[PDB]
Amino acid sequence: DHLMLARQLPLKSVALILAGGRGTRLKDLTNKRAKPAVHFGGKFRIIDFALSNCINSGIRRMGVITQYQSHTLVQHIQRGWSFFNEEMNEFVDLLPAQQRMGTADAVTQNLDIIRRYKAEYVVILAGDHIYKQDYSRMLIDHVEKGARCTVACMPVPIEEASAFGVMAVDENDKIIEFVEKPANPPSMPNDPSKSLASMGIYVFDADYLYELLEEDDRDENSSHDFGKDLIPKITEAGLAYAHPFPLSCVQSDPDAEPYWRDVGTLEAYWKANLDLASVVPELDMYDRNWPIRTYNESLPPAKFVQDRSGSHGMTLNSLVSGGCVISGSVVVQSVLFSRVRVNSFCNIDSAVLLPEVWVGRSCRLRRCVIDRACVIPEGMVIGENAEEDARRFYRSEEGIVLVTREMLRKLGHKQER
Amino acid sequence: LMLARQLPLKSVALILAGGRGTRLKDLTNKRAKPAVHFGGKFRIIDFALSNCINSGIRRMGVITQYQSHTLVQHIQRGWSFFNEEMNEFVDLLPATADAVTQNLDIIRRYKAEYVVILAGDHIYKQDYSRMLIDHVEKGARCTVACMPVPIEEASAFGVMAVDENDKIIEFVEKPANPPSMPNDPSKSLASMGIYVFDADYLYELLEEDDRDENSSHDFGKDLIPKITEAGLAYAHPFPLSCVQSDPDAEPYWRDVGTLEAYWKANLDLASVVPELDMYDRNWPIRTYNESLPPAKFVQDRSGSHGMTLNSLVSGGCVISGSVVVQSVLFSRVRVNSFCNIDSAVLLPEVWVGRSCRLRRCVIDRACVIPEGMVIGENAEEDARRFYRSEEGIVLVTREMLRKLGHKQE
Amino acid sequence: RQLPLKSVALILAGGRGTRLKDLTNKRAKPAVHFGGKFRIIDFALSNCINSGIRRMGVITQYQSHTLVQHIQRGWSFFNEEMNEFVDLLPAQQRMKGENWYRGTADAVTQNLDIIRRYKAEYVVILAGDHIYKQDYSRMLIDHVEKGARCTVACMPVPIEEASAFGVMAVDENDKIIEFVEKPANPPSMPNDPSKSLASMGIYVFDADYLYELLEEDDRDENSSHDFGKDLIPKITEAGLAYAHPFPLSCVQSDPDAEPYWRDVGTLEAYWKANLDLASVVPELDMYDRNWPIRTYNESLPPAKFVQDRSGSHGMTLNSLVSGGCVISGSVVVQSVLFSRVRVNSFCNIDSAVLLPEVWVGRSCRLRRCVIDRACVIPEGMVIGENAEEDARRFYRSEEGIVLVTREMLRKLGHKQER
Amino acid sequence: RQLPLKSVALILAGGRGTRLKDLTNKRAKPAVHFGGKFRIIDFALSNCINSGIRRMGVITQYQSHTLVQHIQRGWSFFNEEMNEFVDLLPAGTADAVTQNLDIIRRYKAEYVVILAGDHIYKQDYSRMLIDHVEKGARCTVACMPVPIEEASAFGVMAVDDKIIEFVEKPANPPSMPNDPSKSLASMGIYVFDADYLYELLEEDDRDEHDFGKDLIPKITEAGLAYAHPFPLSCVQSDPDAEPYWRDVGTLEAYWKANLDLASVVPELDMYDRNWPIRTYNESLPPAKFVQDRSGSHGMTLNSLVSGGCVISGSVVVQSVLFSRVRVNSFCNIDSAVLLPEVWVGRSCRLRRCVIDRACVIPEGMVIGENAEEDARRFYRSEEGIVLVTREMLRKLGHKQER
Ligand SMILES: O=P(O)(O)OC[C@H]1O[C@](O)(COP(=O)(O)O)[C@@H](O)[C@@H]1O
Repeated sequence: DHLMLARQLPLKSVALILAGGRGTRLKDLTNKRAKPAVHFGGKFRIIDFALSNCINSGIRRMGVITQYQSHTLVQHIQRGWSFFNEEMNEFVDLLPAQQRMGTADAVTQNLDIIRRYKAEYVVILAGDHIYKQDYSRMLIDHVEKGARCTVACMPVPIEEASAFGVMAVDENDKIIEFVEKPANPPSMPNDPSKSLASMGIYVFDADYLYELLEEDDRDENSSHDFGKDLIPKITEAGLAYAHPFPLSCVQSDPDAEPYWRDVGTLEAYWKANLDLASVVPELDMYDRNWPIRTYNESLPPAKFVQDRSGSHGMTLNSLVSGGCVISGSVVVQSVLFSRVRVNSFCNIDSAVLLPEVWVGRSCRLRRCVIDRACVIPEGMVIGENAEEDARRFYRSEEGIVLVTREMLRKLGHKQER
Repeated sequence: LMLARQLPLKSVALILAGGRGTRLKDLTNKRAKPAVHFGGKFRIIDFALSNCINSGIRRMGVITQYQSHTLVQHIQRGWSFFNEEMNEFVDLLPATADAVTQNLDIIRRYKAEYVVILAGDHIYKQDYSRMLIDHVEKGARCTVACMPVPIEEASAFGVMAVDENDKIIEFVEKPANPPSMPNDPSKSLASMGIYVFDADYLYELLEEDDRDENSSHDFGKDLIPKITEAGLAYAHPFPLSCVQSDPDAEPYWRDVGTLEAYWKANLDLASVVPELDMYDRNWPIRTYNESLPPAKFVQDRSGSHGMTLNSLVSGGCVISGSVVVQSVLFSRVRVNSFCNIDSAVLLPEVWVGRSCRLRRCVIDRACVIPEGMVIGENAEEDARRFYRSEEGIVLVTREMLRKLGHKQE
Repeated sequence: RQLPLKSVALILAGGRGTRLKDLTNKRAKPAVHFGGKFRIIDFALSNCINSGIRRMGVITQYQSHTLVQHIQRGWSFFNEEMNEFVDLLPAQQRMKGENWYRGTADAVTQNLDIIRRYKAEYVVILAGDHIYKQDYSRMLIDHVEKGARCTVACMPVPIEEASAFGVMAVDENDKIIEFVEKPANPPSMPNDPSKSLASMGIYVFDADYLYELLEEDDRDENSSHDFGKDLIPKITEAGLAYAHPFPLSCVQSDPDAEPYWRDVGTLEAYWKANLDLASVVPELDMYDRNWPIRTYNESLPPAKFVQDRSGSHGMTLNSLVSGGCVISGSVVVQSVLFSRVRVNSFCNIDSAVLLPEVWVGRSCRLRRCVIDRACVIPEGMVIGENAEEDARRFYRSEEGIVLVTREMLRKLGHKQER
Repeated sequence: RQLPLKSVALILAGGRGTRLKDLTNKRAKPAVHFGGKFRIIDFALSNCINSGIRRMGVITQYQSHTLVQHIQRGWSFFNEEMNEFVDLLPAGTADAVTQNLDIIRRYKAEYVVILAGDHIYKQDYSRMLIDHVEKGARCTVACMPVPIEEASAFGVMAVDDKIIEFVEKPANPPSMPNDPSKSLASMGIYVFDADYLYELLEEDDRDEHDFGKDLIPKITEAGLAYAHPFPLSCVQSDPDAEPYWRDVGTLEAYWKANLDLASVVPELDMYDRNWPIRTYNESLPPAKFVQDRSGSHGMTLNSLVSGGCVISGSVVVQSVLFSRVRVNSFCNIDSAVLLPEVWVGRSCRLRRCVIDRACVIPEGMVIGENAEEDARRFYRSEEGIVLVTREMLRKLGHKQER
């Protein structure tokens, strides 16, 4: 009755989505947004993936914990994720938390409300990552292994493993050693090029988690963080187990590598968006069997019109969302979000244009990210002069330019934000 | 303006959505005409419904008799967002005047003071609240929206002649020899199939019509002449309530009766300055919004780019290079490499094989065009394989292609 | 989990309910009011939701306006992009003869093109005119484990009532050996002569197998195109049909109790099933938060109890009073009052079912009756005390249960204008 | 009609409701239960819907979870593509609006309607909008005569229908010139020209912050403020009656307003289909009345019994029972307000009291008969109204879990 254990498991589970992430490494992109509220994929926000994974996994009871610049995130939840009939034991609960002087503390603050859920299993999720996963499969593995805490894990390049918690496991996926964000990451025994990293995705026995949080709240030596404090304590007790991500990762092509993006840097964010514009994207957004939902506005179809000279337009490996109006121009390796306006004689290459961007005539944009509702003045060139770009806007080490409404205003260009 | 707001609140809109739309040929064989796709992501009935919402009339009765499911499903998915305790609803009333008479018990329980009769198979923007005001101020029992139409096309409408101040003196339904307006012999004053009724008066009229005698049970053929003869019918000029961004332009209203007119009306939205404004936030048209992916443009098999000239590309589409000119592509349309698409309307889920050329045509839903097919260049070959109109517009359907040998599985 | 996800529920909601007399004159039986605030179809639909089956096709035929409107109001909250929906599937009355009506299977066959596009692996066939709680996910598991092509939910019923159902006989392996539809002399169970093993009209099908079966049945000129009369015997003869004991999946708080299932076939049974909820210990538990029954919820005011005209109290004994009701004193005993029921002063209401919006005039006495929706009872009327007078004015069942409708009251000269 | 379409309603729902004592412990005042199945904020929200204003911004600041949850479950049915929404805007009263000025500007509204979310009343805001435009005012303030002995709690004004003088919460309230027994009071309901309000808030933010204490006097001095008599827009079935408006400030007033709905002719009409009040509607079972342990019937006199309730015989008089309230056998309940999920043990007597949500009253407890004993165990107001809370009962040794 693995199908019975399957169904009965999400029904006794509650998902807690940590959506307080500041996303500091994203620079001005998160100055007035929480990282889970960051735009992605032309019409989505990052938090939509964790929420959609819960729905598709059979977990219809969700608690979204927020802490940093929460308005746009709350509004998004209100407009796209408030379709539930709570009498049927399904809901998306907004659980605000206050900054106190870690991730476990935000859950501890809302512990009274979470206890009233009367859940047997608690699924802890990071709401600022992009991935597809069937949490019901992880729940089964958690129960079959008899674990008190199950941590989703995945091999990552060792040069990037210092940003994660790194672990070493048993013959029966039991965690033996755990270190949080090591400067010198231990490598996997079968492969020195990779480290076994924690994905920030946990399954907990509910009663055990409550006791653990109560003890952690009373501990004066703790930073009240899941990775830095709780997971090592559970590992030392021998009650923590690991869950290989390929067991539950949802992907159309089974021969491909498991998709998971933390979207930590501006370059990684720019890279992840343009992946969807490529011929064969690593992330499949056309899968009807694991759909990602979001707030769907009644935008008009993407409109392509002749330029002022009556000439046509060209498009190469690009995404154009609804409500856009493009006058001829050249759009290459770019992702245009909703209601983006591109005027005549423009050249847009390897660019990410967030919703409501207005691009003036005769502009050239290369290897850049244009923030929401930016009004680009006629003739502006971006991505061709490294020194001039760094003066006017933010320019990353890799050469990716970020443009913001405040930046354009300081330059004297009028803008309606 | 106080009269304005309190007027739609005491009003109920009845939308006749049983239209067969036979003049659209195979396009309406498996759909009712109000369920016909339009504008890349809409159905025709969305305009009448949106006009009601934007006019303050939130109580609607949609009468459906023909090709019900796809229309009913559309209402379910996109027009079932109401809280009926707040006196707002869209009521599915399975069953022109007879269709209203059949549901007279349910309609009476609405307890409406005014009844707005609408045709659900026309494309237009109108503020019904303005027509309601004109109906009350004129003291009329029945008010008929009217508009001048070319006299050579007036035989398809109910033609009227008005008194000094917009009364109804003479009315004839679909005359073979249409009377010309006295102020202009070039155009006849035509009825738009849009009526405002005093509710109690309409109920009595329908009761009488049911009991006698040899009537066609039709609004235009039977009811309107009877009201005109009684002297209780008045006319409402459409420009008084027509909603349009440019006030200097002509009033927009399309009955979408023939394949050519349907093909023409869709491509208007792809032009630089469309006659129909679908970007007006002050009079929005709502519909069922799926979570389609952004329109995707990819290089063709040869790594070459694609070209687009005055075209609409809906969500979920994937276009590999190719040339798209003066065309409207509906949802989930797949266009493969080396294609040339010109002045074409491609309904949802159309799959266009490689190296195809489509010109001046309408491709029906989910058609699988085989590799290399050419349409719109050989008149005799087009007429053999598919339907070809007198004006040269080609309609392609999955059954036509199946009889042609290439399967659509 | 993966089992309900690959399933689609088809709810047959075209039931005439002729044995309910005027109660189904202007509505289909699945649209019949029940429990003070519900309609009968709400149970099958809620069972689907609670079982994890969020893809539903409601097949409607007879008097469907109020049923469709109910679906529109209370069961149109789905995000279809997430593979969840309640689909309205109208079906037309077709006849295989001069007086030969096509049956339940034909209604599904008519919508076979739409149902195929669901791309379901399993099809759950449900009757939308019965009142019960069942976890279909458990039945799906039993269907797969038994390797069956068709699984039929079954339950022992009193043999004197078994002529209304299909009656079966099974293996120790649980395969159906014999099946007879609506026998006038129902075969008794081997372990018990007082009971017959009855079919509950609830089936689980392998989707591809069902499609083939319906295609063949559509081309068969000797078939009445009915699940019970035609398909089930054919599957039984082929040896591909198995039985599912209802207690395996029946949802009930008290495990020591008997499985609850009511077909609500007659006026007396309908009256009886409603009053059960008013008793001290109802057989049907409507207070279970773990298997809730949802319906169209209107923002009714709380039930209002006011003094009568003489300023006296009101008295209530084992009764249900729904929202929007206003009761002026009076005595209400063993009764169920639906939404917006108005009971005026000096009334005595005993063992009565009052459907929504009923207006009871002053000094009325109602006993052992069912009052249809929006009836306006005139001042001083007495019902349920004079058998012959009751039968003259209204409908009176063999057991003495009276049914009152607005049309009956109008023929008597009592205005119903509201 | 075109006036509400260019309008956006901002509902101030941060009220702490201090004068309600433990009733607002762990609750915002707009989230306080009322009418058996409603919360106080439902009236302002329903008024907006029925007035044609379908764009609403709810500003919340104090103990906001239960209020936010209520908005999520009962007021999240909007299709925002059609320019209709209820937005949660976490944040003096003017500062809360100023903090969210960026989001509010993006609404692109022409008129802003400012509402207090902790009052109970029925009003057609569209009529006030018309009066605002016809008078050519920049700010319109809804006003109503109140008894002068209670006028110190309101902003008091005088008018020529243009503002003249204003004073926020005066200890010595000026009486109306035509009648010394009353004072013309502000109802905390304003209509603003949107662009003008934004400029005013910008200036106020830079001035080294309550609508009544700061902004309204400044607008009055400028001569740009006008008054709107409440009877012009108040919605009421009986036109001969007095305009209904309750601030529900004290425990006694809260207890009084609830019991009004239980009377034979309530001052507040909740049966008007033309101006309905919506709320979160759970699929509760019908109110259940069963025989008591002795097989005896139950008695009810002028009382409201909400869904999910189960009453075992007992006598319920002049009381309002909220959802899922259990009353066991042999109980006597008189002039009492029982909030949701209250469990009343057998043989209890409750009189002139308010029982907070989910209280578990132990068998035999008597409340409302001994003043000194009531004041020792619970809170007792000056008028003799008793408030019972789960914490109070647990301090006395009576277990509440459940
Ligand atoms: O009786 P029905 O078929 O349910 O319909 C309601 C009928 O009763 C009426 O109230 C008429 O009743 P009376 O004229 O006898 O008072 C109308 O609403 C309508 O004709």
